[PDB]
Amino acid sequence: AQYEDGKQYTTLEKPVAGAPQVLEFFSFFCPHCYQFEEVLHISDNVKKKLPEGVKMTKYHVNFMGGDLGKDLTQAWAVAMALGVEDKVTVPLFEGVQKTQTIRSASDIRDVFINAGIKGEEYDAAWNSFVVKSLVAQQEKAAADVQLRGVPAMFVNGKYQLNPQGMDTSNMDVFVQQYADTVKYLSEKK
Repeated sequence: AQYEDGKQYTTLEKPVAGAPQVLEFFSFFCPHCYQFEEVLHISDNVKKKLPEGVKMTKYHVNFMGGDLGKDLTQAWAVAMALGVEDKVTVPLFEGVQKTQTIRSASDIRDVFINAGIKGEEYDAAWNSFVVKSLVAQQEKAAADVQLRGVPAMFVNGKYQLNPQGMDTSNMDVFVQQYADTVKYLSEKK
C-alpha cells in the first residue's frame, strides 16, 4: 500500500475553498525545520517536480511558544515583505536550533536588524498593507486548516500529508515517497 487514507495523507474535516495545492507549515523551531529547508532539500527537491498548476505555499505557525512564536509568524510576513527571509533565516534557524536564545519577540528583532532591516523599516513594512496582507493570510492559513503538528502540509485545503511518525532509517524513501505523494497529490482533482 502506497497511501491508504491516513497512512501518508489523511483527509481534513474542514476543507478550504481556494486553499493552496500544497500548503506547507513549518517554523524556525523544529528539528526537521532545518533538515527540511537546509539538508534534505525536501522543500527545494519537490519544487523541481512542481509543474504549472501546483501552488506550493510555505507558511509559518504560531503554536510554538506563544510569546515570540506568534511574533516569529509575523517574521514570515515581515521577511517575505522585504525578501529578507534568506538573510534573517540563517541567523534565525541557527539561533533557535543551537542556542535557544530565540524565545522573545525582541530576539526576533535582533536577528531582523542584523540583516540591515532596522526596526524603522521592519515596523514600516508591518505597518504597510502588503506585509499586513501576508500577516492576515498568515494567521488565517493556520486558522483555516487549524494546523496541529509541525511540519504539516495541506493540499488544496482538503488532503494533509502525514510526517506524524516517520523517523526510521531511510531519508531516501522519505524524500522519494514524499515527492511521490506531492506529485500525484497535484492530480488530486
